Amino acid sequence: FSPRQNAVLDQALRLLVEGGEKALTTSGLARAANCSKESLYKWFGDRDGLLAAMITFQQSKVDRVSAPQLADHLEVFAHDLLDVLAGDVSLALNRLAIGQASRDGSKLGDLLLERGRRQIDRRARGLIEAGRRSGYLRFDDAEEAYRSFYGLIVSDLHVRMLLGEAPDDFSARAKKAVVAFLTLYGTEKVHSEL
Amino acid sequence: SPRQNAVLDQALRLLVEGGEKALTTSGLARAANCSKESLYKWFGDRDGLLAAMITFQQSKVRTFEKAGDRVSAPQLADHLEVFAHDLLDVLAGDVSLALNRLAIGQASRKLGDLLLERGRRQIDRRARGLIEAGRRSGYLRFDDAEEAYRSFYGLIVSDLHVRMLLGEAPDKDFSARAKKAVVAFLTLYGTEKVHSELGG
Repeated sequence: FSPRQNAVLDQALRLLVEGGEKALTTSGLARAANCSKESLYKWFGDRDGLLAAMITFQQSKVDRVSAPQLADHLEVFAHDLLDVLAGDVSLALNRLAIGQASRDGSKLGDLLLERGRRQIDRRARGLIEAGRRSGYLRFDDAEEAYRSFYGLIVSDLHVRMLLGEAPDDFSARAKKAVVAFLTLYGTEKVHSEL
Repeated sequence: SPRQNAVLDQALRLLVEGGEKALTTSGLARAANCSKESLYKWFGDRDGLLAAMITFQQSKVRTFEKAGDRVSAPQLADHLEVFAHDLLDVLAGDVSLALNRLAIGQASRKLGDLLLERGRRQIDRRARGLIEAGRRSGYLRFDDAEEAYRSFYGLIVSDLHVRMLLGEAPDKDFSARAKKAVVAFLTLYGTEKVHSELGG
């Protein structure tokens, strides 16, 4: 997107964080962003295209290592992840998609399951593969290793925050999760080097 | 009460089927054959109705078995797998998902605290009971018991509860997931005794 297209998506996000779903309309967006209803329609298409673009916009903001670098990158990842999940945009997008879901989900729900954490997940994959390549980590399947790491870092905190609980010291948490993750997937080489 | 329960069953039903949107004072008047002003003297207001739905459901949940003072290593391992699978199954329940969805949509400016404070108490007491039994028996070591449960929970569930809440149907492999989460949990907190005993 352009810097101006970017400005508009930022308005759309802000509308949703501030005034919920009621506020997120084409007209409210046209008014908030001082953009013709008409340009919104050609830039993003329908309501679904806008929601999609909003999610990719919010994505925009997201070889070999030593053992200390690995541990440290992994800790930075976990801290950044928690910061994202605790953030008001992420909480608002997920609350909207979840709040409106039935047994059958919702369209916004589809979009977040598809693209809502793409750049985070890619960063995790990259880091975990480098760790494996450098002989520091051993696992049969990178998806499974990442599933474990995510669970260790987050546990039930995302749901709890979605329900209105004020977050947990993310730095301490990121530390603890990386120690557990290296116990499960860490190689003799990573432990003897650290 | 007899009538109040039948009504709340309709409200739970509407919620699973159409989400928060479908749970309207008139929708529920239609579904359960009651008055809209009858709904008022039963449950106070809209916000009180939502709470009675949450506490009505919380009433019908599976009561878990008091974890025995002491266990063998195979008993411990077995109990922990059954627990993990029970957890997944409770999270994947249609009513539980629908109530969580409802409470999540409200949370962005009291319903959340009800699930937060009371929603998982029986599950949580089960897990701590088990983890305590494992510790007592010399099979688990940890600095902090709640942190051990924290790790176990994240290992069993990872992001699956959030995905399901968003509308993703679960994979039908809870059994395999529970086994995997128990292997990981025992690596983290298992003592030499638990491993050499499970190793016959």
